[PDB]
Amino acid sequence: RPEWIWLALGTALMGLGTLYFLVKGMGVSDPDAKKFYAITTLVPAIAFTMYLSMLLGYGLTMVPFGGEQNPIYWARYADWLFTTPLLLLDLALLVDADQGTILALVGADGIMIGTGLVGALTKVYSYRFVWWAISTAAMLYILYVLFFGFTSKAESMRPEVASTFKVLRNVTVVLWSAYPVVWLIGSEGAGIVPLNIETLLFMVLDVSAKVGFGLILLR
Amino acid sequence: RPEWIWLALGTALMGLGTLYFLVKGMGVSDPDAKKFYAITTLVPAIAFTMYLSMLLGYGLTMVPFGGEQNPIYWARYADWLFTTPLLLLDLALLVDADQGTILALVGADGIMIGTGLVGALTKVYSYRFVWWAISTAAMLYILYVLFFGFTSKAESMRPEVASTFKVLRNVTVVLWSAYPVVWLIGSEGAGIVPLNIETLLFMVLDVSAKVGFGLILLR
Amino acid sequence: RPEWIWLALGTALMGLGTLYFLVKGMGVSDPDAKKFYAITTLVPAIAFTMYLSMLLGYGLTMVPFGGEQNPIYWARYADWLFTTPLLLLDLALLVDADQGTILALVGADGIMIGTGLVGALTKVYSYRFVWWAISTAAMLYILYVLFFGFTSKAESMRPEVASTFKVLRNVTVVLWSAYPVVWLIGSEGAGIVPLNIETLLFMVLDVSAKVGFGLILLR
Ligand SMILES: *C/C=C(C)/C=C/C=C(C)/C=C/C1=C(C)CCCC1(C)C
Ligand SMILES: *C/C=C(C)/C=C/C=C(C)/C=C/C1=C(C)CCCC1(C)C
Ligand SMILES: *C/C=C(C)/C=C/C=C(C)/C=C/C1=C(C)CCCC1(C)C
Repeated sequence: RPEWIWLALGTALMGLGTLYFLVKGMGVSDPDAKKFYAITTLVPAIAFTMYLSMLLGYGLTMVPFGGEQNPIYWARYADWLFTTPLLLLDLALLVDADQGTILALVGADGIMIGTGLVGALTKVYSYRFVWWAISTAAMLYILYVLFFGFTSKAESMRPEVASTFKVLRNVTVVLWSAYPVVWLIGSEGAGIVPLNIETLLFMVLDVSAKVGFGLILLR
Repeated sequence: RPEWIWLALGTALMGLGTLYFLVKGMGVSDPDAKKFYAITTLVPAIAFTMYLSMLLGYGLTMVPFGGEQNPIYWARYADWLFTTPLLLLDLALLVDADQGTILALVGADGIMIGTGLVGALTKVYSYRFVWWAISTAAMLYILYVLFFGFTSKAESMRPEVASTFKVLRNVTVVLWSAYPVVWLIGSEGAGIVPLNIETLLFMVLDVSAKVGFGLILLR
Repeated sequence: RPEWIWLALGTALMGLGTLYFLVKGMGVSDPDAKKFYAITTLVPAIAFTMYLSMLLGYGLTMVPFGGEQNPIYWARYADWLFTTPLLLLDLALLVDADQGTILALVGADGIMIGTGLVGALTKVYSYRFVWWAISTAAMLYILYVLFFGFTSKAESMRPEVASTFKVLRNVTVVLWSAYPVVWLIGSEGAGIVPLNIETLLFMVLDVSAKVGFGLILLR
């Protein structure tokens, strides 16, 4: 009930970029710029639908025993699994990396949100902190590859595509370090900050994580 | 009950192309012709399994309140999400387009059938006309890109791959304009033409949409 | 109950390769070797999570009528659909095949485990031997393409990438011929060898199928 404003405002903050970024897109100047744009207009568009999902009844599938109390949203992972892989596909093409590190990067995140989604889904004889750990170890892996493999290739004769990528790394690193700590303290972990606050918190991270990320890759 | 003949005949009309098109395929003459064939044999093959799904009990997940009355098929979107993206992958390679417009084209349809599937699934505090609209806006987008972006590239020194693509555009445009209007009048919208007729209608569009489409890309 | 040891040991036998193979990976010597490694570390990693899924309560969705007796695991197909396509992506890049035969190969397996998963899921007016057949016909197809299309390209001026691929074909062919016969005799077919034995059987095939497969592609 008290998450509605964060739900609808979340859709409103995404129902802006999909509108703004769609106008600049489709402008055939460079074939490479086309793929870069495409994605950073599809990303806030998939989450927009998803937030409108949480707004209009959707998102439910329980955590440790549902029906009795604990309310949860599955619609969230339904988009993080369909947002994180493409957002890295925009930062892997910038770094002009080989299909090798890109592949692991999809299978890495796939498992990261797969394992998290499962973690949230009921608690069938398993501890939900088990999966939270597997998904965290899955995330650190990316941070390793991000500030190690990408950096050892970040330059490309162009100071921009190398320093305007550093600002991306700052955005992303602080951004993603966030999600995990937001889990085991209320939403789907402990039970300190219930559902209400968790819903705003998660959305702040999201609007900044996509439109803000895209609001970098436009400059 | 009265959809069985349209179900089984639908499987019969697909259980023909998968058989015909499989014989001509695997003929290594051109590496490019190989990828073109592959898909237009996998498409009527995925729907064939799906139709046999609707025939043999599958397809259920409710619309506005199930269990009481309104019978629906989820197996349908389970294939449209797995047919439309590849069928455009055959018309995007013909146009020899960049990975840019191809990508948006997958994420565009993904959301088109994702949003439609959801629209059909129950009606949890949300209007099923909301998603029908989001999926329609998702479809017009493709029609824009199809008869704008593809045309402004349709030629390629080969009159065939440019005019035998125009006949594809006619097939596709009239074809897809169909689905949407078929929704809000009975099947999962209003309630004029119930389930019976809707089942034939949908299949006519399908046999023509795939085998007929493939029966173009063979000539 | 009696499958626990096979479940946990299965996770233990995969919770070894993901550890071993991760140490050798990320070693940038060749851009081509990078993609080859990536996958054969992600494969036993996805199944590892899945086995830990079967271990910790997950895997349930019934076969012919559930809730009354027949216990099943859906977590299995949840990984075979996410293991078989990538494992062939490692043997299709070795053979340096065109995007044509690779594509059919993904859509072929997709339907193979899709059709099998469905086969296992309840038995809604349909015979579970119907899908078992569709999934078998889907598998023979690959064996045709594997020991026909790949062989008629296996050489590449390098005796290794052509003979150390033959040993892969032996591993794979005997390996995959296995799964199908393991189905209609107990697990989800007849009812001779119940759940207990089926759980070991399936795991023997798995540890050998991935780590052992990977333990080839490392040499
Ligand atoms: C737009 C949304 C994006 C980019 C979401 C990204 C999400 C993450 C970095 C999530 C990470 C998680 C964990 C490390 C463990 C617990 C589960 C998650 C999903 C919160
Ligand atoms: C073989 C099946 C194919 C190519 C199916 C294509 C489907 C569409 C063009 C569907 C469009 C829809 C809408 C615009 C809104 C309502 C939901 C759909 C799925 C009927
Ligand atoms: C690591 C797991 C792998 C590589 C699994 C491969 C699985 C198969 C070859 C499965 C085949 C099946 C059939 C032919 C019919 C019945 C259903 C299956 C899934 C057992």
